[PDB]
Amino acid sequence: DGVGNASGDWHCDSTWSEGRVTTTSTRTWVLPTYNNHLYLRIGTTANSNTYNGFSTPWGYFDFNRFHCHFSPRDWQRLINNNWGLRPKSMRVKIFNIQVKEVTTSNGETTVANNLTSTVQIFADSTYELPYVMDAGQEGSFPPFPNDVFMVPQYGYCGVVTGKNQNQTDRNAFYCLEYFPSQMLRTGNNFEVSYQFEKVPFHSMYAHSQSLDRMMNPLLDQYLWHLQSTTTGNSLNQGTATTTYGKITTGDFAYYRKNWLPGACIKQQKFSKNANQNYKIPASGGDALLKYDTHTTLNGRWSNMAPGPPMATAGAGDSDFSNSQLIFAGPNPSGNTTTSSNNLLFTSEEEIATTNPRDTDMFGQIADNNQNATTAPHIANLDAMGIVPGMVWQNRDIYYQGPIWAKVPHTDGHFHPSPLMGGFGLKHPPPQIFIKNTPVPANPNTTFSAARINSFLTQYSTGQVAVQIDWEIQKEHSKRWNPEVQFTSNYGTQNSMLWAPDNAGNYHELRAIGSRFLTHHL
Amino acid sequence: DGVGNASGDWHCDSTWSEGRVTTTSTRTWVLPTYNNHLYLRIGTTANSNTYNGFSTPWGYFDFNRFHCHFSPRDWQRLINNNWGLRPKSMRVKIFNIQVKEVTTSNGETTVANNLTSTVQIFADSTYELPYVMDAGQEGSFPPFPNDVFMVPQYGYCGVVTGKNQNQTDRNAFYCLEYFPSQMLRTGNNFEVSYQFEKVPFHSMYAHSQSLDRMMNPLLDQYLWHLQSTTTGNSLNQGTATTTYGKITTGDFAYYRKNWLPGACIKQQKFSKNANQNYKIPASGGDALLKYDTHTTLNGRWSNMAPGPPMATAGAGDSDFSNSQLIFAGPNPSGNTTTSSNNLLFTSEEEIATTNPRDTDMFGQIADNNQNATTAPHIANLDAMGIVPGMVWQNRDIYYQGPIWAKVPHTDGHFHPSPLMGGFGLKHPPPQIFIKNTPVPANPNTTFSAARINSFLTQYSTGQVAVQIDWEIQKEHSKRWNPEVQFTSNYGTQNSMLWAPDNAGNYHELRAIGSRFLTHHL
Amino acid sequence: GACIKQQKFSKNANQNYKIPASGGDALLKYDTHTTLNGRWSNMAPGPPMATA
Amino acid sequence: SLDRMMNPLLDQYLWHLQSTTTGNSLNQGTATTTYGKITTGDFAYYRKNWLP
Amino acid sequence: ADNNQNATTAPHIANLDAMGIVPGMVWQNRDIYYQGPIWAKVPHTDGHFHPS
Amino acid sequence: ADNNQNATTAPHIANLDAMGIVPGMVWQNRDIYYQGPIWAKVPHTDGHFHPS
Amino acid sequence: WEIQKEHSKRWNPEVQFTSNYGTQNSMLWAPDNAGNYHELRAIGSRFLTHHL
Amino acid sequence: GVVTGKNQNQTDRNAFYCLEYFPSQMLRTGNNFEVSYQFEKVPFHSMYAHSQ
Repeated sequence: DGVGNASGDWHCDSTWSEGRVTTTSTRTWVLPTYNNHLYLRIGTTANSNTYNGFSTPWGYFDFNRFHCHFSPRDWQRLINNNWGLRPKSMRVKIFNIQVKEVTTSNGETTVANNLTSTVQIFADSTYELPYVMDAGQEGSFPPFPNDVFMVPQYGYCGVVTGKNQNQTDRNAFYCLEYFPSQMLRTGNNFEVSYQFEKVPFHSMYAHSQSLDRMMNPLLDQYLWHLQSTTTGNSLNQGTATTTYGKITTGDFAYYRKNWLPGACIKQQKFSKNANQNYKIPASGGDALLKYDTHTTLNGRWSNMAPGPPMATAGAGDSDFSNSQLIFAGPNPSGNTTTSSNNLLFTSEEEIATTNPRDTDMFGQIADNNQNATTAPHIANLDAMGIVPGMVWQNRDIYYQGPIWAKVPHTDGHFHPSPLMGGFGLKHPPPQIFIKNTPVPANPNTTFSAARINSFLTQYSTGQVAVQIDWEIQKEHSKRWNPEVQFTSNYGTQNSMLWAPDNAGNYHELRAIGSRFLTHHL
Repeated sequence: DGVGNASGDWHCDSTWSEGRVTTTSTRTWVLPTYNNHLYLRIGTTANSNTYNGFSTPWGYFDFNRFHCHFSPRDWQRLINNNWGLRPKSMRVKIFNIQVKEVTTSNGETTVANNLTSTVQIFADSTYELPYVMDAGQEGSFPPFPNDVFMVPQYGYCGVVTGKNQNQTDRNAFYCLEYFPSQMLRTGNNFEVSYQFEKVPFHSMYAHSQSLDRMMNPLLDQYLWHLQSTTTGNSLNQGTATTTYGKITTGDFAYYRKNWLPGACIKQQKFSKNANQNYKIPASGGDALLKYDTHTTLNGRWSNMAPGPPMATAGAGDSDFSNSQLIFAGPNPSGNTTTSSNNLLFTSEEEIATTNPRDTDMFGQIADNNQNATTAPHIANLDAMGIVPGMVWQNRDIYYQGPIWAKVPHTDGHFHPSPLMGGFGLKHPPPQIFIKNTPVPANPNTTFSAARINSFLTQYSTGQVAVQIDWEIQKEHSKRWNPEVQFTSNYGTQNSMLWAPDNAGNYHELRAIGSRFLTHHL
Repeated sequence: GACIKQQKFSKNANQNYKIPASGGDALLKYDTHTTLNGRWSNMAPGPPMATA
Repeated sequence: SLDRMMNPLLDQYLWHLQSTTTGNSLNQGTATTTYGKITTGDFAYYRKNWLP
Repeated sequence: ADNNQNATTAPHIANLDAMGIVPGMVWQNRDIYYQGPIWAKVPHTDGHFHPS
Repeated sequence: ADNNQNATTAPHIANLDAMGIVPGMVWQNRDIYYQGPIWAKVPHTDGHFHPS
Repeated sequence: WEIQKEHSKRWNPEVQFTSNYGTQNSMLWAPDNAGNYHELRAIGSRFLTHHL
Repeated sequence: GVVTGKNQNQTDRNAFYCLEYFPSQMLRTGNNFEVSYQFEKVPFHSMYAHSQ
């Protein structure tokens, strides 16, 4: 419409109904000019870290993280009362757009409105561009609604061939100006809608049974087993006798079972105490990248973090592995710290019921055939892939964690649940790209065929609103005794948690999982 | 609509009809940026003065005071002609909104219009936020229609636990961006309507009878009483005789009565003459807070001011108590004065008919059982709560006084009439919040996930209009002789009262109650 | 329920202390009374209470 | 809290007697009636609509 | 009980001679008499409590 | 404050141990407990106050 | 039973009634070794908060 | 229920189940009980051995 009419309103809510919750988030954004209106190819040849790609002039909106859409109170209502969650529909608006001229004259900068400038926006619905939004990276909305955020710069990668960055004929370039975009002046606004595909509910419960205890404790099995090959308590001694017995109540380690625990790949275990670790450098041939479990893709090492879902240490335990996601509090300065008290540790220990431990093993296998002259021998199974009859539990979603990931486009995949948590989606929520339209500066009055390198310095601000419809399963359980609940236990504090501080800073001092309520196997 | 079209008009009126008066007030406001767009938690640990809470970036409109809605002539028409008053409906408009850029270059500031900036507005109709508007505080509209006022900054408190400010798990934080707001550019306007719940009329009359004189002076009672236990005029002397008599006309202190005066809690009495007071310091262990009647809430002292409704001294009397509200004239400088001539004293003395005096007592009680060997003894009743059969009169409303208060949300309450005067309301007129939308400054051209700390300096101005429908009860009394009226008695003046002065200042030099007309019990 | 104590008198003259009808010691003083604008009023009957 | 229901950022327009004397001590100093506006930060002195 | 007792402080009690109404009280009105008044006019006032 | 101070009379305060309800009070009821009673019968009486 | 759901706009998390009991030889709120059912805590109803 | 480590002690995640907390039919000698069920679609078991 006009320059003096607002093209949208501020909406932040959570609306709760039966089997349904709708969240709406509104933020203020600022968009700079990226790469001085240029596409730049980027890439470094650095062993395993070798990459190549392009940084675009464009930018994109990332809401992918849960604390974007929920207050800490709403996250509490969700995880205390409900067994399951999943997204249903989505709507995004971009409005109240303001383009700013910035001028420097005497050495000090002034800002004015440019009323005739445009900003370009398009959503990629058909996924024709590389999808970077699921990578677990910064640029998501700030969790606190009053904070203003910079729109992140868009860029992508391409095939790395070996450890060298040089491109081959299979590398692709993508110009985003080669897409239809809407162009918006201050009166214009943008809107797009999306439908989530049907996906299994996330499990917001922990199991109240163990996979190996699923039996009736009062009863014997009708199955029989070999109890011993000899009399007495000692190995390689006594009389050789095959002793069979009915499998009685009270020895439940010997019970025949229908199901097996899930897959495992062992992780290296580290201590939060510096004195209990061996001394492993960050770089060199002995670098810690070497001694963590890694995968090799085309000759390059990649840390297997988090990896397949596995039980891990408690968040307050001394030991930890790469199977645990780590978040930071405010206290660190400069992206490095020597103290674990400044970090937020994630624990999967809830799934220790159905899942093998991350740092222990799947089990121990008998690797020979014993006989009268051959003693039995066992080896550890450190990594055991999936076998018929296994059941397992996924990693938990976190309030600081990602909501979804895009299932890679491949003909094979197995159990397409993202390993950092959340909802695997063949077609995920689309990326919405935004750039400032270049405004040339004062040109030469004689013609040149050279491209224009000279531009007015500009940036834009505006409002973005995301609405997500969530489907929730309420807990119907018949458990008699009270559940674990997520509560505020923090006690007496100089400054409230989950609130702004003395100086106006909003920090998240805890990591909150979704698993409080329980369910039986 | 547009930038060149006004979105509202100036309306200031009082419209008088039968049983009805409608007031309309229009003011010009200015809204700054508060806390540099931040939420700040605030709190000091100071014994009884310990508090905690948050100051918001937002602001809110307060019309709660009577001189906002009435001219001194309209207040006169009301209180001379009418026995009763109460609000009925309300409508608020906010319009003609102007956002200003302010720039500093050479050391001197310039102001320009920013046509694309917005201001955010919402009314909290469902009372989900702490209601601060009834607290008897500054930020109400100026009584004089030509004056421009700053919009007050919004903030709230929370539970104080003991005398320490530290928060517990019961303290709540409130983000106002977590509410749906309308966003307004210069062409946009805002409107909201409200209905008052049914409330008893305020009594604009004083009683022309005394609670203890309600009898017929010409007649005896048929009741009998014990006149004396002895002959003669002296205590503990004479012959012991039980003497009974009919209760005759002319002794009206002995008459049996159906009703009792209201409740009392004694106040300390102070003199406006410095030499007639004992010397009581402002601070220390002997501080005046100690020797005023106070209440203890969770260990903290609070002055009981005004307290329950009680008769008090005349506004021109030497003595005064905390039961009297005090207003200031212009003369004081620096929020302190040693002279009472600069203040406006409020008097409740009209209610001395039905109410016990604030500084005297409810009465005197017989605290023993006398007998031949035991002399009778009496004690003062300083504080007597309500007993069946009491009747009382509320504190009066003042032209400088608050119109309403929000009845606290609690399961018990008794006679929910605000103690500073006015209309107790379960659902009061809503708070209407307003803030300037942050406009980021020139950002960095490389991405950072840090929040934006850099902002264009802005403020907004505009117009606000409040319309209240009032219901009034006209006086029908059969009194033969003339009433007391509120009049201009001021005599010959160098400068008119209730008018601007030589230099253009508008001051209120008197405090005007509502009680002039009389009514019989 | 609520209470405000009353002075108790005997119908037997010898069991009462000697209280005159008038004066500064007058019986109006030693009965429970209320003060309204400085005046004493006997609190008779007063709030409902069990009695003899 | 019932006694904190106010806005912590704002003063009342009400005035009160702060002290009857100069100095920090009882029964000492010069006898002076000192009045002041009731400022933000002393919330024990605020006039209130409700009682516990 | 008007104090707080402790190992060094003996407990002390005072009489409640006049106690106003508190939440949870129940009471009975005075009786009507054959020689007594039938009605009274409730005073015209904005407050009153249990207008019997 | 149980007296009236003056130049020759120091101020004096007493404790209010029992204070009945006065106009303008607000209060909160006792909480219900999982081991606690659900209801009570309001006594049959002509007066009662806040029958919780 | 009729229940009112909490609609509050509080940003930060509430206090909740939870099982905090930790590691136990015998579960609380469950029968014991010998078949006895005991209640080892007293549970009020007040966890959630509301502003005045 | 969940075994935590090699120790039997329960944690807060252990659940108790009272079966009297379910609706039951009660039967005297003349009464009888009946219930029906539908299997979900499942692959046939293979009752053959492979000849290749």
